[PDB]
Amino acid sequence: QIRNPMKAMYPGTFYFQFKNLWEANDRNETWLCFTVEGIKRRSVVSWKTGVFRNQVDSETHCHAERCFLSWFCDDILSPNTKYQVTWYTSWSPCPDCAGEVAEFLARHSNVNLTIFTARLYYFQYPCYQEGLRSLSQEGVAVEIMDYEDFKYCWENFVYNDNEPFKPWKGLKTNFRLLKRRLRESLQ
Ligand SMILES: [Zn+2]
Repeated sequence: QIRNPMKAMYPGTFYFQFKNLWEANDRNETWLCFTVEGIKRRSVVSWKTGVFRNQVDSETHCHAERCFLSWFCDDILSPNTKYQVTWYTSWSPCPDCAGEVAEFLARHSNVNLTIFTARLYYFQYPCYQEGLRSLSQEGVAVEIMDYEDFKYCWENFVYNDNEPFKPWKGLKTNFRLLKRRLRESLQ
């Protein structure tokens, strides 16, 4: 094992990598932002934050989602405590990652997960849709990042230097196109 989570991201990187505008081209990296929240009946700690990143193809299946899964198991896990994991990924989980998550979930009954995504990854091919569809069936929330989501990420995973979040042109219209697409696919 090697991977430990980064604490945050640079404003240059975040604005580049989380662009939901139809630049399906050059973005050849996957970026995962998470929050992990422990609850011992009275909603105590833990609270954890971080950033995982990943090359889309080389390497593969030490994917940003697995990196998180692997790290989360050893370094964070506590018996008999309700967890609330939240992901904000730049690309949609591949079916493999999606399948590996479902397996991780059945093993850890005391953990819940929601995923927010900026773009939908390789979504014309059935395998990738099935993966998310499977997560929908396994009980996982899969959502498209709206305004308040990109802002939340700025307020949590970026070295923002006290600057406020500032949306890109057509962020809102992208969001809806991606919402309908995801809606139709998870019906
Ligand atoms: Zn994957």
